[PDB]
Amino acid sequence: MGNRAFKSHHGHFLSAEGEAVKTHHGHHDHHTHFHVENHGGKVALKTHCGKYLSIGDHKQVYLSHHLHGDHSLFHLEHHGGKVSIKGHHHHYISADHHGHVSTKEHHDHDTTFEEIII
Repeated sequence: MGNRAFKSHHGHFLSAEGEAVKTHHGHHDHHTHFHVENHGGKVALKTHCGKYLSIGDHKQVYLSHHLHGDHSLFHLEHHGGKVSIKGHHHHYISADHHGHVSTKEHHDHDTTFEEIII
């Protein structure tokens, strides 16, 4: 149940923007927020009209259309106070100061975020 963004530490949260994914605080404007919603045995990441978190390979990360499965639709779960998102190959999503957003096989904080709502 979410209609805003995911905090990846420090104070920035994955958000969408123009034709690409970015990380912002909260702030101005809008319109490229992000919605969590369930899908059968897992959960989906969906921006407002046609787009679901998607991962390519080689640390390349983007967003695809509607579909069923994992990789695109995801399995994401809470963590005490934080969150963790996971898709294919046993990787979780990552957001690292140094290498922006990608995914990692490990799982501790670097691949664990907050949940921000409205």
